[PDB]
Amino acid sequence: VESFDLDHTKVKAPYVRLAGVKTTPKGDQISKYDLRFLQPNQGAIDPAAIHTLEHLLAGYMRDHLEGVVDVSPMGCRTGMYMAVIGEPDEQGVMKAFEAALKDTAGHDQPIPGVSELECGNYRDHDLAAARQHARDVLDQGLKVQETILLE
Amino acid sequence: VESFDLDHTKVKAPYVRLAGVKTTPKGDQISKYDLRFLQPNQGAIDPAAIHTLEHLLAGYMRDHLEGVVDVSPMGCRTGMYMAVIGEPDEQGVMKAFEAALKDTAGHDQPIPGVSELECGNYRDHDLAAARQHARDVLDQGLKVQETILLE
Ligand SMILES: [Zn+2]
Ligand SMILES: [Zn+2]
Repeated sequence: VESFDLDHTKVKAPYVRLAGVKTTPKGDQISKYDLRFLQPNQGAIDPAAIHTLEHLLAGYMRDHLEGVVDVSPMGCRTGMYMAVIGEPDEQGVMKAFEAALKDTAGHDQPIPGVSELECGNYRDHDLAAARQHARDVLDQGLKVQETILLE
Repeated sequence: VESFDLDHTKVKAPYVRLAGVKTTPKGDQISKYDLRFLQPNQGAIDPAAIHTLEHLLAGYMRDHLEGVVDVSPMGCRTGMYMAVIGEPDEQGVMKAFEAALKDTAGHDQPIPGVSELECGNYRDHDLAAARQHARDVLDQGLKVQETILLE
């Protein structure tokens, strides 16, 4: 329940998907979401670009969604992972993500927090590619993806 | 408080560091930790290797630490990020991380979950490099790193 056993060949990117739910000791719920940009195993986002997307979405997701724990790039680089304090709400996360991506696509200012003081690899960034990935997702159109379990 | 404003030029990798604390509506605490392998801006872990480390630590951290929400690679690729349900406990996370790294360094079996069904980029893995990064951290020696705030 904390991490659904997803069949990666059956999903349709881009999408938002509830990936698991963890209940805290006092009864609160931590919802985990799979924010998929690319189709699994059909290519990956460049390290620089996903790093920049991390910098931009960290802030833009919080402008549109409450209770965000963190937004992290997935090791597979086809999307972002995000934990949110609150009961599952795929529709609300989808709308927040869509709004955050519009902010990212239209981000023509310096990348926030890029320096040796605030960033662990300040030289590895790509705004242009980050913005274009946001645009591609919006062009294709997002949807809530159901979890197809493996056998 | 949910994300301390760290001065990246003052830390000493490798280390474990409480990076922030988020309190849930019912009063539980979600502790966030910075598991730093490399010194900020002195190099990065290859995408394949960090992806494999993600696969291995997801399981090995849970063998040694309760309440783990998720273990994710940082966009800067100098370490891993992890959220844990529970009050701050840097010492306990350090010991868990050390034990998990010994499991990783000694992992000579197939990488878990590597296939088109269970992984979003199954072709991008590097066990050898993953294991060597675990060994390097253990050789250098871990310590709990205090957060030096920026000005
Ligand atoms: Zn950064
Ligand atoms: Zn994977």
